[PDB]
Amino acid sequence: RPMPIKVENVSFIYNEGTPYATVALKDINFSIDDEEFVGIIGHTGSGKSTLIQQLNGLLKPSKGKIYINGIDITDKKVSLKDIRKQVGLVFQYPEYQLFEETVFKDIAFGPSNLGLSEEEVKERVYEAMEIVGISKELADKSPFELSGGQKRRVAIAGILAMRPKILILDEPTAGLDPKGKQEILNKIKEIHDKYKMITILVSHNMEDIARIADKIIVMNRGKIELIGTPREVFREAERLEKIGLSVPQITSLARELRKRGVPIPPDVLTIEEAKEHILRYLRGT
Amino acid sequence: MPIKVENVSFIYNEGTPYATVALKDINFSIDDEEFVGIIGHTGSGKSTLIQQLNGLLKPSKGKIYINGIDITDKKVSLKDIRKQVGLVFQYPEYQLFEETVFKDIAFGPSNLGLSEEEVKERVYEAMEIVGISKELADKSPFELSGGQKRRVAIAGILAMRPKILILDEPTAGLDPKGKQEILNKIKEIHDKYKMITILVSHNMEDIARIADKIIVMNRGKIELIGTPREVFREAERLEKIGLSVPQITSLARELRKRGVPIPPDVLTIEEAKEHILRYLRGT
Ligand SMILES: CCCCCCCCCCCCO[C@@H]1O[C@H](CO)[C@@H](O[C@H]2O[C@H](CO)[C@@H](O)[C@H](O)[C@H]2O)[C@H](O)[C@H]1O
Ligand SMILES: CCCCCCCCCCCCO[C@@H]1O[C@H](CO)[C@@H](O[C@H]2O[C@H](CO)[C@@H](O)[C@H](O)[C@H]2O)[C@H](O)[C@H]1O
Repeated sequence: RPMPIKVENVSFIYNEGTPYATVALKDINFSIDDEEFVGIIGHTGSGKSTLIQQLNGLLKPSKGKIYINGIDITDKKVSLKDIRKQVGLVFQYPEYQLFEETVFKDIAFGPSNLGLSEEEVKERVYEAMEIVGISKELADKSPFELSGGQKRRVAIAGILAMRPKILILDEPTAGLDPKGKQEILNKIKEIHDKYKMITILVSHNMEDIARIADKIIVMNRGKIELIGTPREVFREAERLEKIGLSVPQITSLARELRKRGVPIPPDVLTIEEAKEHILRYLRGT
Repeated sequence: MPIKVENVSFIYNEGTPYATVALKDINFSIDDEEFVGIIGHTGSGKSTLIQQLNGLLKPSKGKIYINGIDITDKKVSLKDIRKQVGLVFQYPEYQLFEETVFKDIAFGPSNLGLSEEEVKERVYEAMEIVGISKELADKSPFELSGGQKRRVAIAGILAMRPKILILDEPTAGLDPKGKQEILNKIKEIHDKYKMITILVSHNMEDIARIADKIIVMNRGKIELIGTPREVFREAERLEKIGLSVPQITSLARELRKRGVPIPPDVLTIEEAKEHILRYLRGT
């Protein structure tokens, strides 16, 4: 240690002033360890977006502290550049933030604003391009002549070009076809394992979250409702249902078979796991 | 037959050396009261197709009959078409809005001339259907939540009382309860008003539960047409063309391969539960 992420008693209120003041986060505590894949789920207006903005410094806590790899990022001594070297944040439909004249220039934007020599930038740009799987020959193309998917690659390379070891993605499969969805999730997981990252994935898709995550943070009206492994979390089917969420289809089935007598775990997370339990139970009867 | 599409093609930049065929020889029909799902990979021509159906695009070739009327004839206006077909685009809340909720919902029916006493009825009926309080009528749309804005946008379309309703990915961006709620209301309005509804979606699980018929697109062609069972039995083909089957269908498939008497085209957890319990009570 230090644990790479610790959020210590954080609250946030928009416009703390002020008759516009509106509480969005209340007493948030958690920590995330090395190499953990984390899922954040919760209803619309539960605070997920506000939270992830605390982690990369777009918002400062109204109370409490956030330590990234042992650095209190809430201290005035720590800039929004220092933070970008540790934490990258990919918003939804990040392709709509492409701005620059060429792919190379768009990817370079961040690291050039970070300072960094031209040699540094150029190596980071090409390293990023390779990681997200876009040919080096696209470097001199206009972003606005690329695929939807290609654009989304370029937007994400811009963030990775800063080599953060914490990567936050807000609904990265949004708008994609079903093959697109698996491809981005596979590539996220592959980059996670390869570079020993923390990855934080915010999503309304319970099925994806359940397959990919080591740990899930469940938000509810600005609070942490629950933290646990996907099994632990999706065992609370009745509670999730009441706070705007859901369980994966396959988990609901396991649940429904249990109610009627079948000795299947109620926290089966994947088709493969369900298959294996159901067949094993049949072989045993 | 309320919808008949005959030999339709469409070309982007028809000019022009940048010309691109997006739709090629489309043929199908949709019967009274059918809930139809349209699925297909990104760029397979789904959006282009639906815009043919409400006249926002005209076919390069071929014809489209709505309630017997060739809407591709120059004699048929956009207004005529908007009385029969409503089209709800993705994230319809990011459209601009009029000054108040009432005015925004009233826009379409007021453009229809139409007794303003009857505009008011259409507005308040539409508000009830999409679940927004009558007390929001005077509010400016910017004071509403994203979900509320989406309700208002949809009420504007329903206030026209179309009998064909087309929705492009209506659950987009919503939380899981949101997603179930919009799909329940869509189905409820469908059954109640005897509509045709057309839902374009990348979510195979939703499309499977709700549709009577599915149109599967692939590189600008119809690849297949059939019931959800018929379509999702073609698992290997769907995989090849950018799509997928519902999780529960995959499971059923995988259990059938290993000896379980479960149909490979189970579409819902409920069906899968019944089949599995039957095999246990059966031996
Ligand atoms: C064809 C018919 C047309 C139907 C149109 C209906 C569209 C339905 C849109 C539902 C929008 C999202 O649906 C709902 O949104 C509200 C916020 O606005 C969410 O959020 C709500 O959370 C809780 C419930 O968990 C509320 O007490 C809280 O004030 C609010 O945050 C719900 O958790 C979400 O499920
Ligand atoms: C952490 C880094 C992550 C970066 C990488 C993340 C993005 C990975 C997924 C990119 C999205 C792929 O998304 C999409 O998938 C479908 C599969 O049907 C492709 O496939 C289809 O599209 C085109 C239409 O123009 C057809 O000509 C093509 O034959 C067909 O296969 C789409 O062109 C692609 O845009």
